[PDB]
Amino acid sequence: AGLAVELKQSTAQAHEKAEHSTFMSDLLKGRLGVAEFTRLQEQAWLFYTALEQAVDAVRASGFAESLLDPALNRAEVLARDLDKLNGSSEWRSRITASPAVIDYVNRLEEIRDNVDGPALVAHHYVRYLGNLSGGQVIARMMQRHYGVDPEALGFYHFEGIAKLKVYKDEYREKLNNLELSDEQREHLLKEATDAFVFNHQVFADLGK
Ligand code: HEM
Repeated sequence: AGLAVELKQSTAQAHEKAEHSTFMSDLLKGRLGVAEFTRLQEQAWLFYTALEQAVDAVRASGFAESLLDPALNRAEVLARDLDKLNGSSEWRSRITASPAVIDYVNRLEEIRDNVDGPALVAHHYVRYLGNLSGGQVIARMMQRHYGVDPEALGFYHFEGIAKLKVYKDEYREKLNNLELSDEQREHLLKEATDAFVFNHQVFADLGK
């Protein structure tokens, strides 16, 4: 039972922990506010920027090309959302990576500079399949609990992909068809675990 399934199984426990961080739990249940959502999206712009440099490098190397669809790119969409949420472009010169984000960005830059395809695919799975798959729930809760304008929720929209359910199915088939060795597969799986570890610390730092 192939890679897509093994990824899901392998990270299922971490995914469930992710739903329950104090920050995310509090956010989704209405206990926070648009300001806290904006702080999250600012950190996310930082790590999606880094992620997408690593994706560009890996795609250019010819690994997992069809998986690494540039239509998934989130950083510029995020910046447009952040221009709406903050009311201006002034965030870019005020924002600072949290310590958790420094660690995560450093890993992403390591993957980039090593052109580590298997490692990159792990982080691509955790970031993009998560959004493609469940981001709509988060966006609905930001609208319903805090009145965020959907124009500021572009991050969750995948402009340019129509049929998201089919896209998800195809994304999994690409994972299943990747040519990996036993060593590349274990590295990818470990990395997907580490990805959830990084995300957990980002949320913890947001919650402080
Ligand atoms: C820590 C931030 C999160 C990350 C990195 C993340 C990651 C992911 C990933 C990788 C998937 C794909 C699982 C798979 O099918 O292989 C996924 C799916 C999903 N996530 Fe999240 N998730 C996060 C938080 C959340 C939250 C807070 C919710 C709200 C309940 C949520 C709801 C869902 C839903 C409904 C799916 C679709 C079913 C699935 O693909 O398994 N996620 N998420």
